[PDB]
Amino acid sequence: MKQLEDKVEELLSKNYHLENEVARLRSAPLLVGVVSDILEDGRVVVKSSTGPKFVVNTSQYINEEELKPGARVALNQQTLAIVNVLP
Amino acid sequence: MKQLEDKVEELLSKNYHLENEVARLRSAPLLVGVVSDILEDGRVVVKSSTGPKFVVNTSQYINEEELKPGARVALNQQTLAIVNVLP
Amino acid sequence: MKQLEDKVEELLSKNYHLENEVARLRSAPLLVGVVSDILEDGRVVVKSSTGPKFVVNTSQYINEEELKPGARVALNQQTLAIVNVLP
Amino acid sequence: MKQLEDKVEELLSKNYHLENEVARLRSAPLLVGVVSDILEDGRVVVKSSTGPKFVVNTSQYINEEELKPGARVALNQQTLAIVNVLP
Amino acid sequence: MKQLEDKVEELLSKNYHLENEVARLRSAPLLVGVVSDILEDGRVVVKSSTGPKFVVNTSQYINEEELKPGARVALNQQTLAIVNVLP
Amino acid sequence: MKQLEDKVEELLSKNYHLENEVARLRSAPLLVGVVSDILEDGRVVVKSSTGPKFVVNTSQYINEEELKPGARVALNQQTLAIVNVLP
Repeated sequence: MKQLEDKVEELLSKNYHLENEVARLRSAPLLVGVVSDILEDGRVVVKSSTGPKFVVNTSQYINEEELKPGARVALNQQTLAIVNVLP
Repeated sequence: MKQLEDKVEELLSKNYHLENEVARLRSAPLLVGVVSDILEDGRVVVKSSTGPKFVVNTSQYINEEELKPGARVALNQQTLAIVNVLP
Repeated sequence: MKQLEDKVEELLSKNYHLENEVARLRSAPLLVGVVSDILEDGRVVVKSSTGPKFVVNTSQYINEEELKPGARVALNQQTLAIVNVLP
Repeated sequence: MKQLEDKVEELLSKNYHLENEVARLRSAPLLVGVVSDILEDGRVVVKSSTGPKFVVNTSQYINEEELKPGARVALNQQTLAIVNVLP
Repeated sequence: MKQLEDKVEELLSKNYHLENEVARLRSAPLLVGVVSDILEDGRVVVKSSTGPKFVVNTSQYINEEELKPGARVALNQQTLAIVNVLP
Repeated sequence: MKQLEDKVEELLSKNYHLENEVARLRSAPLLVGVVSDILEDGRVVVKSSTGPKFVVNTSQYINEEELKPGARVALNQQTLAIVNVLP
């Protein structure tokens, strides 16, 4: 009876850890690129590490100061919006 | 008690499904890549052998000790999550 | 008169939907390319930064004056239509 | 009352221009390539600007005289059929 | 006899559908490639002009005599099956 | 009456040959690659002729003796499992 309660307790735990592993493995990546140049309208041209250059939007939370040519950026994989500026 | 045994069956069933899901996510074929650098928040930049660079998540069962620049890694193909460090 | 006001509501609704459709089509992310040459019928050959060359349509709101060989352009990703000339 | 009629008139106009813009942005591109060689059966081998070489059909409206090696051609994007010979 | 004529209509119908299916599978556009080598079991290794190498099947109507290393071939795009040897 | 029976006979034949041609043209290819290195767990790292390196499974029927670096291998096109070792 306390045996069960224990099993319920470790099962809950194992299940929580497995869910977490699922969440981590399923989370979408971001795509790395380099800022090529900033446009008069606040859209940025990025060179994707996939090859092409794109005109993309930028996260409202990004300090636009940090967006300058040569800056390494991380892009949403579908919309290619700048999500982070990277070191 | 009948309730506990029921809860144990349920959680075991849940566990079973979670394990199968983690196994699929971790299963081959996996894309090979190379760790490029590690971010303060614990996400990793990897270069995939397909060419581009990504910011990715990692399995919680990786040995962080081996997880460093130049390390060869095995990536889930859909998300590019780091599933194993390789030699 | 009741008919006119109705017709205005209708046409305004239609206008609204058309504006949203044009905005999506013109919205980022856009692929960067370079005008290669201009055809007698007014279609343009562009080289996309993805590599290949295409014969494409153009937005009617482009300034034809800037639309010339070597001009950097912003392309709809699906159709490769020229949406903006860039500097 | 003449106010409405006017609004109906400019709305019709604006809506026509927007439709046109939609039509232009949605129209499919053609893919540029170069004629590599002509086959005994009237199928042409084309080098796509996307990289590979293909055996393709030609439009019935094309003067087959103009199809010779080195000729720049424009291809339907799905079937890769020669739609135009370009300057 | 009524049964025979019926069986002939049926088999002719079947034939018709089969012929159409073979024509689609053999129809342009076809990818160009180069035979790389021939395997004991009669499957062929081809290099596609898209880059990679494949082990593929072949049409039964190919002249085996022309089917040899360096031979230029025409590949079904979906399966990469050898549909024609080209000059 | 024997005329029909004959037509039924050749139709059956033609139909069998056409089916066969369909089967050959529809059969999936295998993708060529080169064994890069063998892993402690029996998963192999293969360099695909498509470019990237992958961690893949191997057919239970493959003599694992033959799997060594530089070995040319043929891969299932979806799972990238080693199906054959090639000369």
